[PDB]
Amino acid sequence: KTPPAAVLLKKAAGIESGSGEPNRNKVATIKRDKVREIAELKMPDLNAASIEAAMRMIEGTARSMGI
RNA sequence: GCCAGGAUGUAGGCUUAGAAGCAGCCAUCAUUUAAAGAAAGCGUAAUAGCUCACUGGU
Ligand SMILES: [Mg+2]
Ligand SMILES: [Mg+2]
Ligand SMILES: [Os+3]
Ligand SMILES: [Os+3]
Repeated sequence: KTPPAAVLLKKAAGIESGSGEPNRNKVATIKRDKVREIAELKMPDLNAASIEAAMRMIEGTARSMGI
């Protein structure tokens, strides 16, 4: 595996922790720039077809932690 | 009924000595799918294992 979506997103987002997500979003960050990048690096471990799918998943982990 | 799948990010986040689907608090997305819950029970110290939901076959 490579750094989990969580840590990748943490380091990306620029934080050391997650949240209570729906309520207190922990930070914002640029998708088409950043979420895509992570989607790229995480690809060897993603069962995704297109990068666009690879993304949907990453963005999906960002929600669970609120970003 | 019986046979076989029940999966990937991922041990979701947080918290917690541990907290991994299954103490508790937030959520509960998305992927690849014929289908397959951020899991409905049992199980574990935590893991693992087992079932269940859904799908195929007969
Ligand atoms: Mg299981
Ligand atoms: Mg899963
Ligand atoms: Os089995
Ligand atoms: Os689905």
